[PDB]
Amino acid sequence: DVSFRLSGADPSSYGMFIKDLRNALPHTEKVYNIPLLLPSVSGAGRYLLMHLFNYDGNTITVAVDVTNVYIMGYLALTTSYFFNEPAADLASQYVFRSARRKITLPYSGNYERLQIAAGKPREKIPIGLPALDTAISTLLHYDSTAAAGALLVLIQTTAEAARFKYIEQQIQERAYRDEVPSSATISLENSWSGLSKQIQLAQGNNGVFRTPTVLVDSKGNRVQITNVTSNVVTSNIQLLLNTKNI
Ligand SMILES: C[n+]1cn([C@@H]2O[C@H](COP(=O)(O)OP(=O)(O)OP(=O)(O)O)[C@@H](O)[C@H]2O)c2nc(N)[nH]c(=O)c21
Ligand SMILES: *[C@@H]1O[C@H](CO)[C@@H](O[C@@H]2O[C@H](CO)[C@@H](O)[C@H](O)[C@H]2NC(C)=O)[C@H](O)[C@H]1NC(C)=O
Repeated sequence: DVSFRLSGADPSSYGMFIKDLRNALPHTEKVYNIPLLLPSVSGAGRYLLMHLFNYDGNTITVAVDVTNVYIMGYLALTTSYFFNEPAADLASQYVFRSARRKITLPYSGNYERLQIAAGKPREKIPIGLPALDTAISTLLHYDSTAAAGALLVLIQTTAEAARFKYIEQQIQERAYRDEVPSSATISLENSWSGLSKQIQLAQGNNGVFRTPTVLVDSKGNRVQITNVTSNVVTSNIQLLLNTKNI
């Protein structure tokens, strides 16, 4: 398991958490020096449990699929909650078995669905460590509307930070003050699958992407990523989604 405590949290302890999260995702191979998540994992080993504690020390446990860093559901006291998708219902067979009741959320785990349920795109939703404390608090008591926004915060401050060093740094900058994600943050989130696939297809194309990936950079400018010498590949991305799962 991995854990993160918002009480006493600073850029450094958040960093350790993101490192611990990445370290808990298995790989047998690295591709252009980037860990390649597994094609699949059988049984309960498929799910990582993240123990998150808010400022007051209350806690939720979040179930994460180690092949794709997708959050499947979470446990709040004696109730488990799962996204309304076959993958999460499959996860429910393995995690939080001991919960008193299991609630299926009235949405699946994707950004579009969650933004509809929350009432705002994530461009407008502040993220940061304080926002993560708010999200943990919100998830402790069922409210499907509030939970959508909380889960949008949670996914970004965990899974997305694990996937991109830039995103991890963005959250570290927001350790004491939330701010809506940069356009580069949104762009990277949106391109993870695409990037993961082009990096793998470059393996036998001399490091050249079969298809250029369009991104917004740190200055908020639109750049074209065409090969593995790009800083997005050499410095930023930390985990690759396996092409088997694309
Ligand atoms: C398809 N899918 C993706 N995710 C993750 O939840 C977030 C919202 O899901 P998404 O499908 O909107 O992701 P996105 O468009 O960013 O696609 P990607 O670049 O290929 O990852 C994603 O960004 C992933 O973090 C998903 N999470 C869950 N729980 N279930 C899913 O079916 C699922
Ligand atoms: C490989 O990617 C690099 C970028 O990392 C490309 O070089 C960039 O492209 C043009 C000049 O050709 C400039 O706009 C950028 O400043 C360049 N970046 C750097 C870091 O030099 C390069 O063209 C790509 N190679 C191929 C074959 O597509």
